[PDB]
Order: sequence, then C-alpha cells, then structure tokens
Amino acid sequence: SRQRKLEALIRDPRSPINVESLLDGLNSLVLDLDFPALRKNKNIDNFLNRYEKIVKKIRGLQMKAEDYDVVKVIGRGAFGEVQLVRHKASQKVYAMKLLSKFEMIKRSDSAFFWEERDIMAFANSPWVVQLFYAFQDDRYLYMVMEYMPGGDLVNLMSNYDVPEKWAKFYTAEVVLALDAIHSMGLIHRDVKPDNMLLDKHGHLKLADFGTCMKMDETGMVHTPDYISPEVLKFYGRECDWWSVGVFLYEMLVGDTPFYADSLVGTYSKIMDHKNSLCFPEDAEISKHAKNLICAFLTDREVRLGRNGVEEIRQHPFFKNDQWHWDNIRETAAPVVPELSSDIDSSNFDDIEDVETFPIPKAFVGNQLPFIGFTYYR
Amino acid sequence: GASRQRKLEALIRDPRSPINVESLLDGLNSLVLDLDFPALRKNKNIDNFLNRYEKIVKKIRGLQMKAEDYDVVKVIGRGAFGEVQLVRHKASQKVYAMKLLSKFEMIKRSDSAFFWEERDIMAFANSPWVVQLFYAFQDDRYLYMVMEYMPGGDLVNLMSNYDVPEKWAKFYTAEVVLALDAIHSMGLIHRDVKPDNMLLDKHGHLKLADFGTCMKMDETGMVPDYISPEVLKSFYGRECDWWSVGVFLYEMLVGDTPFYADSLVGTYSKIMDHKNSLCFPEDAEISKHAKNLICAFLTDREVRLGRNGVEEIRQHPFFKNDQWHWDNIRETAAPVVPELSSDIDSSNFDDIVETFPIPKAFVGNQLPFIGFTYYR
Ligand SMILES: COc1cccc(CNC(=O)c2ccc3c(c2)OCc2cnccc2-3)c1
Ligand SMILES: COc1cccc(CNC(=O)c2ccc3c(c2)OCc2cnccc2-3)c1
Ligand SMILES: [Cl-]
Repeated sequence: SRQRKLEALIRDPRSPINVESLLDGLNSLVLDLDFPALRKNKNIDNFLNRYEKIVKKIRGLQMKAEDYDVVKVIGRGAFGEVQLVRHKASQKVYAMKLLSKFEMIKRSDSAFFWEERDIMAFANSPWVVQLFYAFQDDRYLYMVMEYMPGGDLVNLMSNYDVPEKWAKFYTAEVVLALDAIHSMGLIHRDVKPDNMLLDKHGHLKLADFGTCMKMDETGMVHTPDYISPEVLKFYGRECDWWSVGVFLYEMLVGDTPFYADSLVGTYSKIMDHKNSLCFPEDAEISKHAKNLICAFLTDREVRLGRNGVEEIRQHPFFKNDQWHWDNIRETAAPVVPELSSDIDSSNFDDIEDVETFPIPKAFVGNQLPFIGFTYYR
Repeated sequence: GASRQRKLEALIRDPRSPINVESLLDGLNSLVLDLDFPALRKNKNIDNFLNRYEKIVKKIRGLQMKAEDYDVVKVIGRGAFGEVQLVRHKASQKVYAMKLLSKFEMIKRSDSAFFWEERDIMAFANSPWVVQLFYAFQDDRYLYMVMEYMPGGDLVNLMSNYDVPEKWAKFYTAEVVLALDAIHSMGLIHRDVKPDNMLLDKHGHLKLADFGTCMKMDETGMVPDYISPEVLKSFYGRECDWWSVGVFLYEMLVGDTPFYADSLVGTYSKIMDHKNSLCFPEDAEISKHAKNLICAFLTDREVRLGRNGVEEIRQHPFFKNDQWHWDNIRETAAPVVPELSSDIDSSNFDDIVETFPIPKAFVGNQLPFIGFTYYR
C-alpha cells in the first residue's frame, strides 16, 4: 500500500522525514518567519498566529538545554564547547557538545555534524562514544553523549612514562576502533591522542567525528604532528594508519616523530619521513615496535593497513600473555581510573573562558541547514 | 520526563491536531513548494536544504493522494472558488463527489480560512444529516475534498420537477429541522440554509452540504432570497438559520420565494419590509398550520421560533402526521426514492485558469493551507 510505504518512511529512525525531523521543519519555519518585517506579509502573519500556541506547547515538551545543569566545561572546539552536564530529572551525567549555528554558517562549515551525529547514534560499537540525544535551539546544536571520565591519551602520556606493554594494549584498542569506523565506510582523518578517550574502566573509545568522511566504492575520499604526507601534498583508509604509527612512536619515545620548532619545520620533516624518522639511542623500544612504527610511517602505496586490518593484527609486536583480539576490551586495562564521584573531571584540564544572527528584513532561512538534527534514542 | 514524551505523542496521534503527521508532511511539502524557485535558490541555505530533501519529497509526492488517482466523470456543481466533480477513484473503482478550491483565487480574494470548519464538519460530524468527507488533499494549485456522492440531487431540482404536496413539504422540513439541530449542537450556525445546499441520498433522505459560511458560536450562542433581516442590516444567533427554514417551507408550498423580486435590491427591500411584504397568495394550497409555522419563523429575531431551541418547533401542530416520528423519520420511506441506472448517473444534476506568478523573494503562498490534508 502507498499509505503503508509512506508510514514506513516516517517510522524509520534514519529517515529524513521521521517525526523528529518533521517537528524540526515546523520549528525552523516558525523561527525563520517570526520577525516584524516578515510579519507584514499576510500569509506569514496568519500562519504564525495559527501555529503560535501549538509551537510554544511543543517547545516546552521537547528536550532543551534547560533540562541539564552545567557542571564544568571539559573541552573546547572551533565552533563551541563540551560540557559535563547532569540531567535535572533523571540525575544522570553526560558530556554535551554544543555547536554554534552562527559560527557554522559564518565560517561556511554546516554539514560535518550529520556524520558525527550518525556515527555516535548508530555505530552500536564499544569503540565509539554513544550519543543518546541530539537536539537544538535557535542558537545551538546539542549532542548528549556518554561521559568518559578517564580523560584522553594526551593526559595519560603526560602523567605516566608509558611502558611497551601498555603501548601494545592502547595501540591494539586504537586498531580495533579504527577498523570499526572503516567498516562503517568512513575515514576519520584526525586520529590523534586528543580524540582517544578512556571510560570508567580504562578502555578506549574514539570521539570528535567532525572530520569523518564516507569513502566511495574504491575506498577513497576527496593537525600538524599527526598529519600524513599525502594530505600535506584523494585519500584512503591508510591515511588513518599513519596517525597510529605516530601515536605508537609518541607513546614509546615520549615525543612526536616529526617534532620541530615551527609548523613549516614539522611539515618538512613529514615530507622527508624516509630520512627524518629516527629512534633516539636512549629509547627503550623493541625491534618489533620499531618495525611496526616503520610499517605505518611509509608512503601510502606501501603502508601497513592499505590491505585492511588483518596484516596489522598478525604483527609480532602484538604478541602478549594478557589478551587476544576477540577479548581485549574485556581484560583489565593498564590504568583503571580512580574516580571520587560521577562528576569527577580530574582527568580533564581546566578550560579558560558572544554573537547572534542579525534580525532580517526578508526570509534568509538560517534554521534550514539544521532541519533533521533532532534525535531521541 | 516520560510524561512530556507521552503528552507530545498524544498531540501527534490526534486527528483533530494541527501537528498530526499529515499536517507535518504539509509543512514540509509547502516549504519545498515555496522555496523551489531559481531566484530563491541563489541563497545557499535554501539551495542546500532543497538538495537534501529533493529525493524524499519526490518519493512523498508519488505516494500521497493526488488528483491523478481519480477519473473526472462530470462537473456537477460550481461555486465561487471552484467546482464539484463526480469522480471515480482509479484503484478502488469507487465513485465520490470531489470539491476543488483554487488556492490562487482564495488568496487573491482574501478568503482563505472558511475551509477549516467546512472540512472539520464533514470529516468529524458522524451524523446522517451531514455529507461525509473521506479525504482532504492538496496540490500546488488546489485544495480537494472527497465526499460521499449524493445522487438524488438537491431540493431546487426536486421543486422544479414536482408540485410539492404539503405531506412531502412536512417530511423535508422536519429533516432540515433535525439537520440544523445537529449543526447547532456541534456549536455552529450555518448562515446559508437554502435548497441548493440540501442534497438527497440514494434513498431520498436529506444531508446538508456547503459549510463555507458555518461559524462557531460564542458562549452567548452568537456569531439573497434566503438571508434574514438581521443579517441584511449589517451579531447573529441560531434563529437566523430558522428564518431560512420558513422561507424554504413557503417556497415548497407556494412555488415562489416569499420575498421574490426581479432585482437583488428589490428582494432586500422586501425582506427588510417583511412585516408588510409577506402575504400568502389566495390561490396557494396551504393549511392554517403551515401558514402559522411559516409566520412563526418569518418574524423579527427577538420573537422568532427556534430562538429558545428546537423543542418548540418539534411540537408545532404542522408536523402532526401518521407516517413518521422525530426519532425515526430518516429510517421511513422518503417521498421520492431515486431511480439510478448506474453508479455515475447524474440525471438529478443539471449540466455544468490563473496561476501564482514565479516569485523573486519568499512569499509563502502555501502557508495558509498547511494542515488541510486528512485521510479517514
Ligand atoms: C567543531 O566544534 C567543536 C566544538 C566542541 C568540541 C569540539 C572537539 N571536541 C569534541 O568533539 C569532543 C571532546 C571531548 C568529548 C567529546 C567530544 O565527546 C565525548 C566525551 C565524553 N567525555 C568527555 C569528553 C568527551 C569541536
Ligand atoms: C466557495 O467555493 C465553492 C467551490 C465549489 C462549490 C461550492 C458550492 N458547492 C458546494 O459546496 C457543494 C458541496 C457538495 C456537493 C455539491 C456542492 O454539489 C454536488 C454534490 C453531490 N454529492 C455530494 C456533495 C455535493 C463553493
Ligand atoms: Cl410529530
């Protein structure tokens, strides 16, 4: 039936015409028309009068920023911040990412959040931070995610001298996490320890999917210290595997392989990786660890990971007496976080602390790029 | 928390709700229609939104009810903003009457709100006295209302083919009285009761149609040939519909309207002067009870029959008969039962476009029609 086919489209949570997206369309239409200049048009003024009471009722019922208490700012980004929040009714703690609609439109970057929201909402993977809710108001997009109290791998590296047994565990967990992202047809493009978070048990999850891109049928897609040579000079999955080599080097050596005083010096060192990569003589690194770093830090054509993840899995570096690839996330992590409460943000450094869209004379549609963002798990 | 999500889901499930799924799909369709113009697509916000919703909106347009699902058999009615066609649904092969309303003419002639009560009365009355609406759909040019076809025609047609005896006039007046009481009970005043809007079903029984003038009454009960004097001298009560019933009973029995004149102004002058202009011709075959009932309706609003409710009308001596009771009249044999040769026989009906300009900026011509779609 045509009515059955149409009702199936609205029930689908991945559908652009689900009830949440249809409510976004109505909310956005009201937001973009409720201006004194536009209200001079009888069509616009009468429509706003008809939908005024129901839209105000809907606004009070739907999820909003006022349903959460902001505890602390635990992160900052180009377009907003990440807050540690507590839901006022349920008393449950989450991490909430905010994205400024004004900054996203002004800096012509207003489409990256679709894949970010979808990866977190629909991955169903223990390696990806879960999104519970996605909602919005006139100024921001909000993403309510699981809070990772263990902090990131930048914080871990600065508080510990990482032994090779630990480095082996974290690299293996990054490998499985990137294999999960790659299996969903995506390339991360920003693999760095700042985006590798640890949960309450010390296990890894990836976060910040703002650079993720869906790869085409060929498996292709059209940060200075972690950027690969091919992006500096049309990239595939092995672009993410470069960053894993840089990460394993930073963990074992204590410094980045292509560190330099200037940004141009660092770029020059990455282009010259065939001669600029060298392990310090004091370095306490095994032959297998140097071999694995070197297999990742090569030109894209011969790089480890180009032919999937099976070649990475069988590398001799990963041989150990604690875990297997099928059970690594259910074994004891090297560092188990010592938390004093559900809002303990001691594994996060303190963050140091406004503009709106101009009132329009004619219809501009600033809310239109955000229709369909709302999602409730 | 979950109470908020329950309250919100109840609002969308409600078929009377302005935010039901049909209304939410109208909002998306209208937004796409009002933005898909080359001039507006210069704006990146508009162009990118239309690119995102292009495939899904085309899919929705093919699945949703459209004029192409019906075969037009004949035009059986005409009106200010459109026409009523006798149509056949292509898939089910079922016959309906479909009223069309031009969005362009309704906007141009600043009359774009009357259809809300009309659609609601027909969709939700659940009364044998009101024409039933099955579907309400719309495209870029028209609003459509798919209703049950009344093959018996209207009472204008009945009056021109028959010399109506008083026993028949009693039956049709009693059915109009019950039909009006049903509308009054729903909190509405018709304001245009006339035999053109009184239709007969396949069995010869009455149903009212054309609810374009209906208005919801306040807590106080307040809001040419058939209009009351108080309506002409312009707040109206339900007794302005009872005036129309007196005019109808007079036309049925006498053969002419009580305030007929060659011109519209002549008719208006006669209605204002009803105290002296109303007179029964000496050759009119009418009883004393029939004249008394017509006179009780054709008075000033203050003393008019039906002002204090329908009970006073029901107990009038004119309605005394040995054929029906008020509780069963619609289940007794009608005076004239239609003889139809097929499901598209329209023998009881006499035989019977400017578009919006392409805009340079957002005008929102589809906005007044959001929420019209309804599927029974
Ligand atoms: C482009 O505009 C922005 C705006 C705001 C932040 C970012 C980058 N930062 C992030 O995206 C980010 C950072 C930390 C977390 C996170 C995401 O989600 C999971 C999570 C759980 N527990 C603790 C922390 C996190 C980018
Ligand atoms: C103000 O713009 C318009 C536009 C079009 C028509 C009218 C007046 N006409 C009507 O509203 C109307 C309503 C229902 C029926 C009808 C006419 O005649 C035939 C018929 C047969 N079977 C069932 C129902 C009907 C007014
Ligand atoms: Cl009786």
